[PDB]
Amino acid sequence: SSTPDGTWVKCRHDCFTKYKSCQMSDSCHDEQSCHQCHVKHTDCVNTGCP
Repeated sequence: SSTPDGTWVKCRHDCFTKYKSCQMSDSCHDEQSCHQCHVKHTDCVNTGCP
């Protein structure tokens, strides 16, 4: 029972904004296409903050 980190989460948020930005992109036309944004976030997070 402890917090994960504080800077590592900044990555989650960093890629999150990039993800939200992806959802704001017109690439979010399909659910899968928007899912890719989430998946990119997942990979972004996996790489930026595994």
